[PDB]
Amino acid sequence: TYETILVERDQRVGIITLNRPQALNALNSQVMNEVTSAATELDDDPDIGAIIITGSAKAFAAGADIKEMADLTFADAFTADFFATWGKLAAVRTPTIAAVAGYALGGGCELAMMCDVLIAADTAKFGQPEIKLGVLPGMGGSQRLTRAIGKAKAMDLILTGRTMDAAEAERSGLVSRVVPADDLLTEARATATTISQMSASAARMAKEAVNRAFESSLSEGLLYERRLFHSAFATEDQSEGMAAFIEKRAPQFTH
Amino acid sequence: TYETILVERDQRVGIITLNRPQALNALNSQVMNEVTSAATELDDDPDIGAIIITGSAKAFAAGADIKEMADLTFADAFTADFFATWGKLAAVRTPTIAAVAGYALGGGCELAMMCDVLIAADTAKFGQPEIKLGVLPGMGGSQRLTRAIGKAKAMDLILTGRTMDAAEAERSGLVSRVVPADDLLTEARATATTISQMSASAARMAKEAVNRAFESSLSEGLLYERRLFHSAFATEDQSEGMAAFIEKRAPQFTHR
Amino acid sequence: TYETILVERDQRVGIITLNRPQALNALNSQVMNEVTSAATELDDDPDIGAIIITGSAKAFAAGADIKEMADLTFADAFTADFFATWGKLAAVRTPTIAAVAGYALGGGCELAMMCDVLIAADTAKFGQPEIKLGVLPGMGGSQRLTRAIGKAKAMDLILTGRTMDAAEAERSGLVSRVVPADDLLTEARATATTISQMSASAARMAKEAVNRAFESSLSEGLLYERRLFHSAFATEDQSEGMAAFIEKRAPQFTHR
Amino acid sequence: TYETILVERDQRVGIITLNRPQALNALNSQVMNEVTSAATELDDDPDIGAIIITGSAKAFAAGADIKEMADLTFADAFTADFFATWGKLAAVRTPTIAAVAGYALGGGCELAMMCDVLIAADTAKFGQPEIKLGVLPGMGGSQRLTRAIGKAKAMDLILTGRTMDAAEAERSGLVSRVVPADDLLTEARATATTISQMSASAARMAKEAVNRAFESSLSEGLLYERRLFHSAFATEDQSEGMAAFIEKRAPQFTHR
Amino acid sequence: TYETILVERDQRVGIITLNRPQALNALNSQVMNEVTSAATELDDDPDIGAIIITGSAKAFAAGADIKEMADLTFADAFTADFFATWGKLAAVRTPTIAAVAGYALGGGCELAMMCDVLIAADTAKFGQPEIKLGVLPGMGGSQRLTRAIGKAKAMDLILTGRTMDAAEAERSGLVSRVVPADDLLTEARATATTISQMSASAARMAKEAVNRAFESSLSEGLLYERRLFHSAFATEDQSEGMAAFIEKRAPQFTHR
Amino acid sequence: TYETILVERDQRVGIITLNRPQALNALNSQVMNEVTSAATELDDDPDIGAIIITGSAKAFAAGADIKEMADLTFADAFTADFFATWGKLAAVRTPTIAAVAGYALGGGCELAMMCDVLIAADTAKFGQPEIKLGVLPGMGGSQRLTRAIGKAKAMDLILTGRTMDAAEAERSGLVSRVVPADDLLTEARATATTISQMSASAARMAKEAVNRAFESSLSEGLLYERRLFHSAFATEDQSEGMAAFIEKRAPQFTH
Ligand SMILES: [Ca+2]
Ligand SMILES: [Ca+2]
Ligand SMILES: [Ca+2]
Ligand SMILES: [Ca+2]
Ligand SMILES: [Ca+2]
Ligand SMILES: [Ca+2]
Repeated sequence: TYETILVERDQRVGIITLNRPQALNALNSQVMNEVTSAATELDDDPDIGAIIITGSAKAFAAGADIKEMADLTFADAFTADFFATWGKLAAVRTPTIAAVAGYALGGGCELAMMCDVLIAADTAKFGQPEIKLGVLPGMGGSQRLTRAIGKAKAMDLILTGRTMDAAEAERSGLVSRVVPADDLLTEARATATTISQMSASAARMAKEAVNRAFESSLSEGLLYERRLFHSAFATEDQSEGMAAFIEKRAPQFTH
Repeated sequence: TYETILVERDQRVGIITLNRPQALNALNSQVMNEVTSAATELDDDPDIGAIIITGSAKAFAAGADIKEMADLTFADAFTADFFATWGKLAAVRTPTIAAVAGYALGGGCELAMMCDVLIAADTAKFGQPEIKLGVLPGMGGSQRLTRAIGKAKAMDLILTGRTMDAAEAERSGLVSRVVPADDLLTEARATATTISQMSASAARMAKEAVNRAFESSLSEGLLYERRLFHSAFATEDQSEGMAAFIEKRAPQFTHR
Repeated sequence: TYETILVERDQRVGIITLNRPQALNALNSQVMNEVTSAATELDDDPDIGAIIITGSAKAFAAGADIKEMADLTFADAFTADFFATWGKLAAVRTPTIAAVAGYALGGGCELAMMCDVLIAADTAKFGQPEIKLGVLPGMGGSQRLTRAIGKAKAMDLILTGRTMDAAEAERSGLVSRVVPADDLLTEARATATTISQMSASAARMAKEAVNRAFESSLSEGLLYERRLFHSAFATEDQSEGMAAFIEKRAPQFTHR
Repeated sequence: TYETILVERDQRVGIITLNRPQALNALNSQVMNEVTSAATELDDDPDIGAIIITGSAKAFAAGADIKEMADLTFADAFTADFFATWGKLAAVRTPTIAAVAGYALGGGCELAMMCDVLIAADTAKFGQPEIKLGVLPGMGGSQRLTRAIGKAKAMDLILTGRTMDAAEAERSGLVSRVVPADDLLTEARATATTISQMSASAARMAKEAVNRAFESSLSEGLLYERRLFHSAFATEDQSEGMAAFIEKRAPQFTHR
Repeated sequence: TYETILVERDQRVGIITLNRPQALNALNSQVMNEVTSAATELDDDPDIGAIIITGSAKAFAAGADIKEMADLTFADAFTADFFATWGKLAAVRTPTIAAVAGYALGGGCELAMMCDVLIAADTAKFGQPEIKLGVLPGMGGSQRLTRAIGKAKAMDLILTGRTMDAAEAERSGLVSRVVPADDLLTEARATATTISQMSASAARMAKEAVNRAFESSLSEGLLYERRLFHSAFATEDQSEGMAAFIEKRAPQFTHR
Repeated sequence: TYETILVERDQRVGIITLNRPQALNALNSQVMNEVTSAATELDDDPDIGAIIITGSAKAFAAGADIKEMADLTFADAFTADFFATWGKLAAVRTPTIAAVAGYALGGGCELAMMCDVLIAADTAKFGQPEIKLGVLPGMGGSQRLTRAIGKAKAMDLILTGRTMDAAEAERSGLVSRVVPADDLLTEARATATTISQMSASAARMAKEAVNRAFESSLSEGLLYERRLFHSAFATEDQSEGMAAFIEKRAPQFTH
């Protein structure tokens, strides 16, 4: 029973769909709490190996509920640690896939960037326009956008509020793949299926290793990866993976 | 009255134009001192919300004055802290826009990369060729180029001295937008106007937050941004910006 | 005498060619030891200024031998520090160029990423497919890929095992330049020649500076580069390089 | 209802007392879940301004239960992320004080180090002896000990398993203050009272700033602190605190 | 002619003496501007090799002028970048020595910590008490105190406002040496003289290298130091220093 | 056959003793090469679990051979990467113990700081005096001294060249323990014996974890430690360690 989202399970794939169509899936505190609660529940479910987050064909998530912020003081925001709960999504250990159609603006752009894989429809429009409302990004946009697309384009988007289409996003580093709008959900599901049929521990360790690339020097990331790599050979799925390859068959991992 | 640059102010936009046409705007010590002095002055002017740096249609800046460096010893360079003063431009709090036409080579490329936004003419040509003079980049090119375009291309440019055209620069991460050469100054001024009409507080905070992305772990950058975002709720412009949006009217920012 | 590679010297260019056609140039512990040994020997040779690593037209390197990995436990892997020796290649001070044709998959992709410059044939195919075997990258793939092409694409490649063609690799940050397959070795030799004819001191310093971009804050990288730049003024090649420019002649470098 | 701890509230001070005398307050998964749950609940209570964690006169906490650790494999440890939940204690925003009497060994030493302030009885004994069981620190001991007392002493403690008495701990960086054993709880309550009667906003900001000192370069830490300091001028307690000082009266804080 | 400080030069030693005796040398905006201006001027003087900052026998500096802060909004503080100018003292390349007698509280403690060497009178009293005024440290105390004395003691000082005497400061990491109060200025001048008679290049490099220890990983700091050390071999003072040692004579440094 | 050092093995302890008594064990290129070669050989020997480095009662190592540096140009030093080979000592995976009596000055101070554990005789005198020779530390002193004893004291030592006695070094963070001069070698051997009788892999992992505390943020060090911790339970020695404790006997690790 969620009020702002829909959750479905199909095999080892969980799908969270934002469900505020009249508001173009704009994020509010309720969406934050529901999305993070569902994602965390899915993350702890051993029968789920990949999580998709998506919106509608018109909008993945177009901005935020401004009435919830308009009257905040610094003290209000600091005491609430406003938006901190979104960190629960980045903390999810299972691979997450943002399937982005139409508007992914402000908080919606930031939500997409929090996921590991980002599959965009050719209709995807990305932006961080809230400078127009007298504030800066507050859900990590200044950090993740910049790391994805570089300073020049991040500054342009964040200081002007201009939109970036799917093609620009794909050649700039923001998205994994662009697909036709009509195929977005099919393609996202296909990718989620592939990832969910990997070893759960291997896919988690791989994700963890990639995430280290933003948290330390290359020298420390290399050491971390190697130690993780060594540990993957303390697992049963590695031996099954190698058997399947030799026998030219599909692996049957126990996760 | 500067010797090597021209400075103009219109509304909330300041424009610094490199002006050594006899040398295709090659950078020297005087250009460094004047550009930084002018940018710092504009930064402290409350009636300026954006700063453009640009050169000519032939060259943003084509390298450096080599005679100023040819005879230097290590002691000379270390004592002078040669090039350190360019750090004053990075320290400017107001958003800066590089409008790059023609050659942006060596120091010129590094100057363009110091700015926040980079709008390039389709004529723009970028490079870091001073390996051919027996030195490496000294104005941050090895750091900013690599972060913008990745190791493989940065190494290629820096070790071979090859130029990169505007199309390659744009798909590689170095430039914000490419526009036709005839429209460069018009487009740059339009972008600067847009930025200068934003809340000065919000724009300063947004720029500062973006800059943190290169200075610490993602985890620390995220905390910094969130706290700066919380601070924004103590500003008049946060209240007015959101009120104006809710009330379907134009915001009247006061820059506080 | 090497069993798995060939080593050639042409003027100031060394070329290491992977030579296991029976295994599509799959890497193993022997290839690791031989490549790193050869590269280190070339690195210490004052008559070499650039090093090319390459495979065949069909494969740069298609992966790693499975046999070796299934054989050991964790305490054994930890005690052997399996794959750590590849770090010797990153420690090479002389510029390195990967000339990649055909498959560069898994360890092969990782090897190419260890080099400074990466020139790809239009036939090149990159990827990290070993997740399909329940096996993680152990040669820096999770680190260098992510830093080259960004999180979204790196997560996609590493979690799904999909390949990336040359055009995508070029527009994403992974490769320096794409050239026709028939021209790969010619183009790589030309690039290596160009780099090897630069000042050895300037090239080494430039490479070292670029590498700093992944190891510290931008602020520290800028300081490191500026100080290395200052040191360059103690070198003969700085003096000659700049004198030659001013006097309109070809520089005559001594690599000092 | 807790099984392994007691929780008390006295004005603005919360006190969590480890209560497993039969095991010298050895930590286990149940103690981890209960301590973190209690601390989080206290952290979210606006009527609490400081949190004390303490054990008995004989032991703060003598280690961790061996039973739980021998029970699992690696894939199980990784899937459970064994000990990760202790991170909730580090995430507490309200100031925390460890009042340590007697044994604080292994996980017990690590728990004390997670707190902001550490007041030690003269009877306190610290150490990381689990290397003797072939077991590594898993609660941050290799990180916090080293940062507190330096490499030489941390390597000594962690590799040999030797204990460190209160005097050595105080002169080495591990503890805030040493007091007589009979006075520990009185002194800890007095310190907690003092902290809890400060502005809740100022105390939280100060703690957060100090914590930054271990997460980034000094340059970034200085910037973070200065900006948090700037934000403090949006708080009522800054206004009242400074007004009270100027008017020579006791400040009357509202924790806003 | 400064208002809040006195400046004296003798041989290669400059001395800045805080001079607000009516306020026990409490820091205000004017002190910040004058101290930084004077230090920057001394830094650029080739006949100065060391800079002392000191106050009176009663107080190095006892806090700050609170009236200047009491009425500030966040916007006021952010726009002013309140306290940022103190960064100019950290940017001084010449070695700085704080000679601390009596109270060094709040900003005064932070000022002492900005210097390279800290010589304390046995009368010295350190603290960071502005939590009692509803704010946290704003001049780097949360960063430098914590790095000097460790988390437990820094948290204790900053959250309670308690003072730390010279003995505790010296065994905790905050001060270089403690001397009798009557000998403080004599000892500070002797230390400054010793430092000022070293090669100015070598002393600048040594200080810069030490400062890197707080800005990056150990691995990066080690590379930086080694490269700066290599650069030293381009200096006349390296040649003369080592020649003088080998030849059993006094070095004649030229500061290049 | 070494010219400047002596190497002995006793059970699982290797001992490297600097042997240039007429020069107060001053470091030169030969000592660097011999010490690093012996340490690396000992590190690869499965019958060695701890390595001691020591000098004489008068001097652990008093400075360096200045004639080897006096005539160097920047180009010479950069081309040689002068002193880089000392990095081989820090790269040793087995625990290293510096047993320091008398002078440990300049390079000798730096050599002591490169080791993991530092046991000092009460006669130990530490210093970094080479500012007097117109250079700064070149073997990591500016990095390791500062991290050990704090800025104020590191700056004092490095800018003035003053010496620091054993008592000051011990209360400042530089040394693990101070013992009487007559007991230095006995105490160092005792400590080395203790460490060498731990599980080889556990002692290596513990050392590795501690070393991370200087290479990244606390958040990243904590993650690294936990993953390492999890991996220690993929080893046989852990189970033996726990059996021995329960049975109140000495463990018999297989390393
Ligand atoms: Ca791109
Ligand atoms: Ca507000
Ligand atoms: Ca020169
Ligand atoms: Ca106020
Ligand atoms: Ca101490
Ligand atoms: Ca020389």
